[PDB]
Amino acid sequence: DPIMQMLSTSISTEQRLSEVDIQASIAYAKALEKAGILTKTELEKILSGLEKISEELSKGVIVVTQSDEDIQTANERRLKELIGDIAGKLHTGRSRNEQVVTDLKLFMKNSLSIISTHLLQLIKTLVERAAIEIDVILPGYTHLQKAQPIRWSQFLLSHAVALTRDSERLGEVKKRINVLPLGSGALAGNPLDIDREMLRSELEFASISLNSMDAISERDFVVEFLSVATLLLIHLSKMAEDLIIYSTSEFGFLTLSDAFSTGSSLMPQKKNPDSLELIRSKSGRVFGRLASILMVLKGLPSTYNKDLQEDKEAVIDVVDTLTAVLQVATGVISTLQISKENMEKALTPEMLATDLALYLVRKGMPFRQAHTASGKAVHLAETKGIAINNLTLEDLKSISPLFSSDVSQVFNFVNSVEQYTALGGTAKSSVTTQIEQLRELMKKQKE
Amino acid sequence: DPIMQMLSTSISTEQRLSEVDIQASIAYAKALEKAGILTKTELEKILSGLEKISEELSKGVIVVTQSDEDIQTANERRLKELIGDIAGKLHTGRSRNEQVVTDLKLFMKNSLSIISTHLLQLIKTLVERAAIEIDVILPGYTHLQKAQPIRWSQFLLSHAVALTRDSERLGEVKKRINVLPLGSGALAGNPLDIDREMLRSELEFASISLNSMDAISERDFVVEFLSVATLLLIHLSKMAEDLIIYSTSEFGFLTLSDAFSTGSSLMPQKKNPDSLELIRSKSGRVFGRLASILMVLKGLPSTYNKDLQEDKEAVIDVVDTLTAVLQVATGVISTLQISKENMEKALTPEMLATDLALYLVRKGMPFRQAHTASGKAVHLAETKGIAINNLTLEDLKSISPLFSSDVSQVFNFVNSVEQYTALGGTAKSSVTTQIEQLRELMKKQKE
Amino acid sequence: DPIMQMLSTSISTEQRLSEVDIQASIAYAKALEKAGILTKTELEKILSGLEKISEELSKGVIVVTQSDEDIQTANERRLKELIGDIAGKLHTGRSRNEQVVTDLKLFMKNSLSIISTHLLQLIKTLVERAAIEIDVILPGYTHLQKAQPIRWSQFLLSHAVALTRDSERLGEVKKRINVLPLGSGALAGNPLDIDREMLRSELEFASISLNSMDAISERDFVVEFLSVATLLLIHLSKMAEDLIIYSTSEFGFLTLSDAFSTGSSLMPQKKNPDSLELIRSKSGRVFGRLASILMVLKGLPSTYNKDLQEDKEAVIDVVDTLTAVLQVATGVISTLQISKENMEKALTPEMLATDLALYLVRKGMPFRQAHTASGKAVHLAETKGIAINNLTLEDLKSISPLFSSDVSQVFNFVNSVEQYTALGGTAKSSVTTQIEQLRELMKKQKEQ
Amino acid sequence: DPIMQMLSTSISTEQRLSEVDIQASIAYAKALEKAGILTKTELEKILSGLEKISEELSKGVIVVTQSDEDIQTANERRLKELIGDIAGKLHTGRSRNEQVVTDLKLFMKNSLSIISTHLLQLIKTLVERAAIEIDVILPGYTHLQKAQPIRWSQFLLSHAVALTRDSERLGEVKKRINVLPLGSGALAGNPLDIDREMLRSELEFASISLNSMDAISERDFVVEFLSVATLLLIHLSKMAEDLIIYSTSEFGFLTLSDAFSTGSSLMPQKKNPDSLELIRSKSGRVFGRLASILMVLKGLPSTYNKDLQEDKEAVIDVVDTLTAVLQVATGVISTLQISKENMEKALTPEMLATDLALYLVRKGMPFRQAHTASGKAVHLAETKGIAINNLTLEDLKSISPLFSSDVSQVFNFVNSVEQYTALGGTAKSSVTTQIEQLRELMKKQKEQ
Repeated sequence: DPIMQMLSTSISTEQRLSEVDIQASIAYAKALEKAGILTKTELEKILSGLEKISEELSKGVIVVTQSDEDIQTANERRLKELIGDIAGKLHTGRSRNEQVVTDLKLFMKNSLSIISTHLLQLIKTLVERAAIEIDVILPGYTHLQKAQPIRWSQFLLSHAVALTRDSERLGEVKKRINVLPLGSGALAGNPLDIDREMLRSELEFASISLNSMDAISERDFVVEFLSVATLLLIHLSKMAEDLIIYSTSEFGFLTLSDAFSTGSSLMPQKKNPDSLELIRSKSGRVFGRLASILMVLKGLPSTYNKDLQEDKEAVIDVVDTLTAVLQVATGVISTLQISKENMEKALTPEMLATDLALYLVRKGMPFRQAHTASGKAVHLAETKGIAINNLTLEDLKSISPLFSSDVSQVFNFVNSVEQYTALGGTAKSSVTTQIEQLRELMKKQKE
Repeated sequence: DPIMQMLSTSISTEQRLSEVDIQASIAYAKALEKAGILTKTELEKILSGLEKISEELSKGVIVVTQSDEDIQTANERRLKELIGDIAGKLHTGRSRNEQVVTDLKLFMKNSLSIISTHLLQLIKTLVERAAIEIDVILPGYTHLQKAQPIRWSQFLLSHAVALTRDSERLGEVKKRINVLPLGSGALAGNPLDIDREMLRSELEFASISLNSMDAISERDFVVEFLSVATLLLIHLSKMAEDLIIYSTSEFGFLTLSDAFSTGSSLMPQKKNPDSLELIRSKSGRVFGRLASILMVLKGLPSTYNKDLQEDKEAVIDVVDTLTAVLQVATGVISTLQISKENMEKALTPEMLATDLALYLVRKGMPFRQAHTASGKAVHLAETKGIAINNLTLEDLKSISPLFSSDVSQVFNFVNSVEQYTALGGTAKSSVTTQIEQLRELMKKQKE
Repeated sequence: DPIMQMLSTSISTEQRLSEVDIQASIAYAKALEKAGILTKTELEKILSGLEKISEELSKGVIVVTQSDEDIQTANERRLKELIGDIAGKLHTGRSRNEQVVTDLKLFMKNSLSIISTHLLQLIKTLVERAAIEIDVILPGYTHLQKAQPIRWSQFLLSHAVALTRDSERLGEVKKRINVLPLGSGALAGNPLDIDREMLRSELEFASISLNSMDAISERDFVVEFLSVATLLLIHLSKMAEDLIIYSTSEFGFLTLSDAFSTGSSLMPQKKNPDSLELIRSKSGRVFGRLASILMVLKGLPSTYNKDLQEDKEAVIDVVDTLTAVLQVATGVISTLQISKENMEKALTPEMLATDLALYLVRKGMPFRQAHTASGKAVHLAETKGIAINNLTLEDLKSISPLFSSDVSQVFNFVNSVEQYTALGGTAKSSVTTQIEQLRELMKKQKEQ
Repeated sequence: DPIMQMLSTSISTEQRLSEVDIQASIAYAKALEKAGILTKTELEKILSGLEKISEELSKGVIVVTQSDEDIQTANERRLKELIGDIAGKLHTGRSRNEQVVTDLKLFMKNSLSIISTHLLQLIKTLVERAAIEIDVILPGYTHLQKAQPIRWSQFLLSHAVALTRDSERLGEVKKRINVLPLGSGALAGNPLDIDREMLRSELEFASISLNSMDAISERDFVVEFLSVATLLLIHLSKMAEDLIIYSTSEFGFLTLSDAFSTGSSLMPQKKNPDSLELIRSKSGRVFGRLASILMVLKGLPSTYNKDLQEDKEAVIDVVDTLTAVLQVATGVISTLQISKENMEKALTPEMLATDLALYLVRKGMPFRQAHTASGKAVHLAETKGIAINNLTLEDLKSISPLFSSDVSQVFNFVNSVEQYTALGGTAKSSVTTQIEQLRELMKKQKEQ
């Protein structure tokens, strides 16, 4: 019934695992010869047959068909077509339950290396641009209200730091994914005394699963991957929100390149930050995959259950999504143009009310009291229709006699950001230190 | 308006952070003296005042009130009540934006140590019981259908292995949580050249945040904790499903102790596995917290936003949930009674059809062909109204002449499980190895 | 910027909306000529080409390519290849923002109609089977422990009742999806005084959208469908759990047919309930889609934002999933075979302990004490090897002097079940009434 | 096993259901006497005590303690302390499985009624304000880029329209919650021929549950409420996003009142839109609750399972959250002040580029080419320092000979807006019509 089969994994999804499945079968065939189930004469026929399939796949031949239950079944059918009955010995002691997780892990191993590379390039793009644009200052925000002046590079580095934690989380997930489950059989293990150390070595896993029942029932590797990817997308969704708002004509801080923007087929004046919006939307898309698999696993009994097959489509979609989003984000950041003129112009006096308060603190006034006075000063300006940096010393002294002609030094945005030299701050020396820390972090991640 | 204030964090939630907030303020006051904002005379008054509050909290005095915005505000108000205006200097350069994440991290640091301890006791309980009940064999399942015989200890260890990965994930989350954000100010950093190394040391964090904007905008530590906790609960929900099914009169494999079960106020014969059901239900509860915070963070602009305050209730609920569930799970596993008689009795012949097939494989028949023959044998039994272990050699030979009197050795459940000696399998030697690996793993985790 | 396009929807997803897009464009064309933007002659040409594209689509021809942003641009580009510059007039006053919601809504109208047909068929299957096997009695469970005897038919009907509510919810969502958004333009509306009542009538919508900004910025209709589908699958995940457990050899109440079961390429004795498992798993799958659109929508500012383009794939996936799951469930319920023998055998005496306490309540003893007495009767039985069923009158007398020889009448399962005549109970008459109410309820839901 | 009880619901949550539990017990008592389980005299006593417990509850007295499993057991235990063993008769044929769904439903009936009142008040606030400021025009956005001019009132109404659908959905959910489950017993129903029509009538439900197994095993009514609430909060998260951005100094369109704003204890110049942010954040909070119950329900077998007890805290949290969020939003919309000046100033010429292309379409030029011409006009303007608004006729002539001096008429924002008269558009007459439709729609929703 084409219907019930419509509910199982699709053709394109199964095809994506075709090569790793063949790689897994080659390792298994070799261990079977060592275990005495295959003679060297038979092993050779099987390897040659499997290489035959590997060759066809590289030629774009699609092996799996709607007739085949899955790639495992498709490759076994194809082998039998190429070499006859000997192909059936390869099935000895092997379960789809271990092949499915082995193939998925091999695929993830390969996919994460590629994702990792693109993520580091994204981080690097942010870091290198922060180095170059280090002298630029614009408003920093809390509640989307102007808070205090900060360096544009501090802003870029904020996102690089968050992405760097994501890179670290990816690495940790990779270690647990890098554990080989082949040899777990259907749930009880392998009964031929197969050499799992041999399979681990040939398939390049770091170690082998400890318990056969767990190895076949769990999808922790999937959840964990989806979770890390979701938090990564959350970071990108916040950075996209930032750039989309900064791209408004109202803010005017920057403009994306033509490559990462599109116009409107109706409104001739439009230039839209499509790339950013797309990236933001993927957070929901990836989160849905995490929610999906968590629910699929919840309350299922041991050990293997057919429900588990929902992992394949979720993993592949997220891999592809991530791989694309990352390059697009890299493209967006490296090619956007900032307006230093508008960023500078956005720097307004009120943002220095905190500095104005600290000024009084330096002269002995408790911050609580100084906070009040500074607000009173902002109020006084707001009342006479002027900026606080315009109030005369006299208007200031009427708030507090502690104000002196030196107060003028407060109304300077460079002086403002430069007071934040303590590690992590927006001062130039702190931004420089960050750039160095991230370069070393990225070096370590790459190692 | 009591209404808009109803939407902010509650009293009991703010109170849970009262002591770490005081601990954070003490560290800050000291750095402020070093930074020249406080004289030794003032620092002493402030520390004494804060100790005063620490004393009151230990006496069960609730400091925060609906009048107070949050614990930070409540403690600052209380300090002012105890020592006067000098209390206001403590606010110098400090933002609620850094205090909120600092206090939450301190709380999580403390909560994870306690959760970790209980999780290891749960793992240990599973491992120690597996050692003792190592000779017990029962049916292993896939699709909730009898698959192959496995050791009850293999089953217990399956869950211990999964919990052990959770323990490892907890450790990784703990390292990123153990990074101190105090000194990030509102978003630009601290402007007094505060000694962050000094704060890190006194508050016991492993390091300090790299970027002030990120330190105040991110809640990765929260998401990550909620995510790891969710996967942990998923594991427990599957183990609960297992035990609930095994607790049915139909399976009859085991019975929970009176302590972890309840009766019915209407049906006098009932004995319900309440504990298990409760644990299973917490997976949804904890998942909801993860979904909650992910959505709260999605698309928010830099840096701090009031939305972020939803993290506190979610973290606390999950901590408390986890802390309780773990002890209950430990209680359930250590006190339940298995029926070795019913487990043994559940071992039926059909489960050895795979072994029956392998038997033919050993005699030269390809598994594919042997699989068919074994099924034919099961079919032959099913047709004459008997068990395959009852078929006479003659009925067997009619399926395949390769069957010999030695086939009798196939119908033995101990022989069945003992063939799975390859690492990870259900054989006794493999189960023993697992017990040792987990004891070393638990030793490492505890270190 | 190819990869940027890798973030777009797939060619297959857009192809899925090809026919409704042509249909929507055909209506706008006629409304355009009426608005005087198109001569009666320019219309005939445009309309002529649209029918052509339609013929290509029906022949499997795929017009959308990797170069086309979406299906809308594909059709415009294709129509231009067919009639030249004149095809460009179709664009007057039209925006993709209104076309995507128009197209997706048309698609959901056609898909929901098909889903309803199958849903109602599933309910009927449960109802009819319930009528036939109405005499079968088996254990009822709470906490998966034997509670009180119920009729297999009560069981089948509880699921039919839940699914009937799903069907009711599906129709309510149908009404809101059936509002035309065409004419909202990019956000401000249409500046040609286009006749929306005409568009509505031709595209067969029940009414038109009240506000243009809302119409192209909202995806409530998507969220609702996904919510209703999710809850529907939750019901199915529960029914699947039930049948999967009842399918175990341990329970032995029923066995699925070979058509909805599958074997194991390793273990020759296996006969697995794949159909049920696949159904249960789609609950997570559909929930995942609901979760993504909710997140996509959250915190987005007005009006249209590119983020919204994620609705299509989620809606299509859930449509095909639900359509297939419903038919599979129908086949499962229809062809499964129950074991009246095992179901009857499962009826154990302790399940009548409540009735036993009630027996004492009728004799005057307070429920609390009666409950306690029944409790002791079952404990006295077990510790004695036998079941409360075989306990001698003396043994019962030992627990309470109220126990007379007429207590024997409590140990009858039909009687137990026949005790529940109050509406909704498991007594035969009540089950029969349910069957009639659901027959009527399905009748009422079809007539709309 | 204390900690086991730490997994139970909280004392506060159970206390929240105290009054409805007493109310439900009062109905069952009368139905019991009628069923002959209680003498007319035993009833008067039982009923007498129940009213007493009710008086304690109204005096803030907390009856549920840490020792009590839930509120139901608390009330029974309390009633027993008041009248002795006789209170035990109330238990006949009753199960906690039916009491929890009965109690929670009663609670939701009372809570939903209050939520509706506030929701409709929020919509009216948006509607009335829309009527008053109907002449205000400002930028309309897509991708957060200036699109086409719209009326501030069109904007306010788009949100009112979305919220009106939420209100419609809330009432549909109300109907399904309004079905009485009392009388389903533990799962099999009631064995005393209890009068359900009597219970229904007294507890004020619209009808009774059709199947006892379904009634105590389902939580659809919970899932629905949470779904509707979630979508409702999504609308609010979007409106909040809008107003938060419009509140920036960069946009300067409006400013919230001091009552819905808050300062910074560090930065003395801050004035933050806390109310809006708090509202946006509750979208995640409520969604989280929907997600948990869906997961709680998923794959659970029939009928009752202890897992279901998680519904209470989720339902209560969402009720209080929604009730407060709605009033806060009403105050926000009501007291915010807009800057007609800044909104008018924001109107920039390029936003009329569509109208400019349309101007050429009226003169015969094909939309595609007209679009291109308009595009060049705006690029020609920018690269020239001025806006398409100031371009000389010659400059326009340079782009297309079709540009005459009457093109000047395109550069008027009222005209731009007044172009959208087709239903749902931003023209004044259309906005006025919307105001009337919503007034009627709110009227129709109250009358039920």
